[PDB]
Amino acid sequence: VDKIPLMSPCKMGKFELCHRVVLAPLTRQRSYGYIPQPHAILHYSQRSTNGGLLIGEATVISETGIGYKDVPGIWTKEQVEAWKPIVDAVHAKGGIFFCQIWHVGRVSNKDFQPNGEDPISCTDRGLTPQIMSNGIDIAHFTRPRRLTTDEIPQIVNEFRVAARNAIEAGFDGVEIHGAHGYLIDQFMKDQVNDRSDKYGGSLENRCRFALEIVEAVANEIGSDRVGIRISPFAHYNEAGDTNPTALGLYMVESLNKYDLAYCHVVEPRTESLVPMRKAYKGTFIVAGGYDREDGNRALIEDRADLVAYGRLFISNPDLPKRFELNAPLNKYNRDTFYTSDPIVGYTDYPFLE
Ligand SMILES: Cc1cc2nc3c(=O)[nH]c(=O)nc-3n(C[C@H](O)[C@H](O)[C@H](O)COP(=O)(O)O)c2cc1C
Repeated sequence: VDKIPLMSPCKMGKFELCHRVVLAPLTRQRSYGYIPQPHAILHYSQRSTNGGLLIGEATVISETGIGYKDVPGIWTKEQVEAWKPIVDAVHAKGGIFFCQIWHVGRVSNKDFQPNGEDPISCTDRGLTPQIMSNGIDIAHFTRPRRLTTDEIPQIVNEFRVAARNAIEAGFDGVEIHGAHGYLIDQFMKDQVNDRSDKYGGSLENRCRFALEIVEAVANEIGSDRVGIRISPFAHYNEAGDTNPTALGLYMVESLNKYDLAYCHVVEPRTESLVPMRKAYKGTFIVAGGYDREDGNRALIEDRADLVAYGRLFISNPDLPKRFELNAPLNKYNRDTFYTSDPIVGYTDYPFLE
């Protein structure tokens, strides 16, 4: 089989990656009681490769960052200890593991919050109800409390502490979750951020929160161990922007000075990531609808340095290998993306026969 660009080694920060197929972050809702579980050791281990980059599922930085059931956290000593074994399994196969640190912001309900308090956000406007992945149940959200100006630095601090805890659990680095309408994207998107203080009113102001987090995290553990994910063109969670391309350009240009390990950008569903890749001086990871053919073509056209896969990695533990041999791929079952079984639809997808 002819060699392909996707299998090419890549240097990223202090890391020497052996190939460019990246495991995208994937919330699977199987971390009972918000504590990483033993079955995660196997899941991540099955997808680990020597020098392959793995980005773990969104991980909550504090009690207020919960907007879903059984997603892992990393704010307690119990959670930190539960992560170590998982981090160890990935390391045992030569993998590079980044922990994605996350806060849902207004995408939550008072029932998920400490003492039944209201979710927090850049605004005080709640989300409209959405149909849950099972097509039957409906998710309802609580109108958030608008964070005050002086409270914001305390939230930036939670990302900082989470990043430190991630390092303590053995993670190679952390990915700041700045996408999909969650807390950070809420501050960035003008359809959401109607603040009238220094954290709103302009492109620069809307991005302040995101960049303040980058700085605190980078300072806490070193920029070469930090990455960030953004989705300028995504509208998920009523978080669109009137000028996506400019929003995106602004972020990658601002991110250059931090010398991060990488910038992970989600493809638009005329919108393009070409200008962003051109503006960003570091490692560029793209994601969103890629297959073997598109992945190689993105590298050939020099649109990215790394290509992250979500859905195909869910159903193909050995995706990098399958791509390399140009082998057939298991289909993925969305019906078990978010179910809670320790094995079904989680660790029971087959390796190349
Ligand atoms: C089941 C599932 C869980 C996801 N969980 C996360 C997450 O925790 N954090 C995140 O930033 N993106 C998350 N995503 C978005 C994916 O990382 C990825 O960007 C998206 O699936 C586009 O990729 P694809 O076409 O290769 O699947 C998730 C997607 C799916 C389908």
